[PDB]
Amino acid sequence: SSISDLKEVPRKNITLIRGLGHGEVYEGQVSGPLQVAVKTLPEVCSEQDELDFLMEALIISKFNHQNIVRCIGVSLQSLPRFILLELMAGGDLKSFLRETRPRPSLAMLDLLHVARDIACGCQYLEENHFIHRDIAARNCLLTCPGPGRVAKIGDFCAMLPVKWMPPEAFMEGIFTSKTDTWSFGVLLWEIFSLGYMPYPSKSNQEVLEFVTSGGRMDPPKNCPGPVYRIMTQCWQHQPEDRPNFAIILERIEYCTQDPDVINTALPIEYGPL
Ligand SMILES: COc1cc2nccc(Oc3ccc4oc(Nc5ccc(Cl)cc5)nc4c3)c2cc1OC
Repeated sequence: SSISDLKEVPRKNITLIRGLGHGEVYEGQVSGPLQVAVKTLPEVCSEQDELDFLMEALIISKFNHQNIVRCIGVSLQSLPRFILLELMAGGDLKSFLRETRPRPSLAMLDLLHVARDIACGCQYLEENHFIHRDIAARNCLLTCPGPGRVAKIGDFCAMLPVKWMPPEAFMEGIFTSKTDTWSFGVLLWEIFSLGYMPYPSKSNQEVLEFVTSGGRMDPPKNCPGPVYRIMTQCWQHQPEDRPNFAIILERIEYCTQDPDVINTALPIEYGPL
């Protein structure tokens, strides 16, 4: 991947409309009128921050897949520097699951399609030997809120997302393609719980101890068995025993053909608790 590959958009053509993410993220506009999301590099930054920014642009730009957020161009010759991505109007998946919970909206088939979309994106990353390292609902994005939505993969010690990591990751600092399989399991759980925090009432240390000694989340409310089985297969203790993403995709697709899965009602939350 050469800088030659990055499409430089002259700064005059770029307009920031509103902020999106608390570098920073904005919705913007490119005139030749194109709708984009913009990632900025802070003007005050390291020499290594500059390398990272370039590197992210280089890596995102070489990916060509329907379920990975596309880099549409860059603006690196003006300050502050921009990486331009396709605007995903539906927002992040976690917010979406939370805002669209049924009240007295979403069916199983809708959740399964998001799951398939992300599994399909993860398979492509595995095929190109890229380790994401933070597959999670907060990092997935939707093209729109409606029935035709497509989910895509993005990316925005007591810092590590322990609740999404396999034991060898947080104990041993080992990352491989089977890392993202574990994280995908936890994502599945986030999807089928309709956006709850994993390990509901546990702290990071409690999760570490719980998971290192064989503990696993219970299925989300009304979660069908075959979907839970995919989760528990993603959470096999040893990396070798976890399925790759071709197998996961196949299993999600078979779930999607099972009437007993797709006819299952989602739980409805009673406001007064
Ligand atoms: C409508 O709201 C949003 C739309 C968005 N549309 C496109 C992109 C958004 O956020 C980002 C911002 C920066 C990003 O950098 C990356 N990089 C990336 C993408 C894929 C892979 Cl596999 C690795 C890195 N994804 C990003 C996603 C968006 C964020 C939004 O709200 C926070």
